[PDB]
Amino acid sequence: ESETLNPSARIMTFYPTMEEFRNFSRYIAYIESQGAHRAGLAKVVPPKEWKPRASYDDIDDLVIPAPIQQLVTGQSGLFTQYNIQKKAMTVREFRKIANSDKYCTPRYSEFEELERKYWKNLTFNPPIYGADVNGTLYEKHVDEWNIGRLRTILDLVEKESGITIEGVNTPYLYFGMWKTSFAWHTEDMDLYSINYLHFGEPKSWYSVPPEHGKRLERLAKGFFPGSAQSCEAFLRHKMTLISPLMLKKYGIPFDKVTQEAGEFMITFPYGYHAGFNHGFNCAESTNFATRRWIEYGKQAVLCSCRKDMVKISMDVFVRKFQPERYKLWKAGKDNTVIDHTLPTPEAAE
Ligand code: NI
Ligand code: NI
Ligand SMILES: [Zn+2]
Repeated sequence: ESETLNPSARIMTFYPTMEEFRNFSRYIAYIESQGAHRAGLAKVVPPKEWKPRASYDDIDDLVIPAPIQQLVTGQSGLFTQYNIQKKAMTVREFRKIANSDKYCTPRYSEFEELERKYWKNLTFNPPIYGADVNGTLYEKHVDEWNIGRLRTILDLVEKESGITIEGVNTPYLYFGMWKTSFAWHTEDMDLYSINYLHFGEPKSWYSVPPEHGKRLERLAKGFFPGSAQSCEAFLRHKMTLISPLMLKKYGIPFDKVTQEAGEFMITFPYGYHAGFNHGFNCAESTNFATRRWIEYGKQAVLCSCRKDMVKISMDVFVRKFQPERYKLWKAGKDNTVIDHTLPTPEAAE
């Protein structure tokens, strides 16, 4: 039974063989059959022989068009991040800043010590994040887990209508330095996401189980009463940071994991996640779907204040995969209830 698998909803890690690795959608279905989605976040370590790019010594002149200076404001584990756009710069220029004494990773022993330093110094010395860069570092002939062309049913958006949504069905690169953050969020349309750390220092993550996401939302509306009034889904603005000590103090179930260079992280529908970079690094990310995502897409609560513009029409999905509920859904009478513990149907294998 689904409730019986990964009942603690803890972050799982997988080490596929190259044979299991070759079929992306299939391996996602496998890890769900093991309960991985209940944590909201999973690690996949690819076969040691697999490489998405030959070397990264040839990207120093790649342009980061809109680097972001991250000014964080707050106290007692609760923060709001404000973005200041900086002028474009090259990877070379960015690495130099990231590694300069002003911005570099501080000295530490255990990850636990670095984590404490992050939460203590988050609002000081605002760092610059090279975020939302359109592009890919995958070499063109890599066919396994190519973030540029995963061949999931999310492809139906572009295939049927021609619509591309940057970072959603196209890839984004993220150039990190110490103390750059990604605030608490689920993906647009509560999609899955895939995140690969090409090189550099680690990226640390926090995740809340999808079956407990409503609890986190309840806590956040309470602590940011202003934001909650102005938008039905203000966490999608990706400005809200909440420390793990605050999650513990209010009983929000969560887990933490550190991603190292060469590892993938998968986020699952309605899995809230946040985190930070340890130092200079580069990650590549995009969204994807499975059949189980469709019901989350139908039910996603979207930003109401126009700050987050991403909306995908679900009609194509409901028509193709849920023909028996289409008419009901169009009349607003599809009362379907999501069971977050269930794996996607492709996993029945
Ligand atoms: Ni639980
Ligand atoms: Ni995300
Ligand atoms: Zn909004």
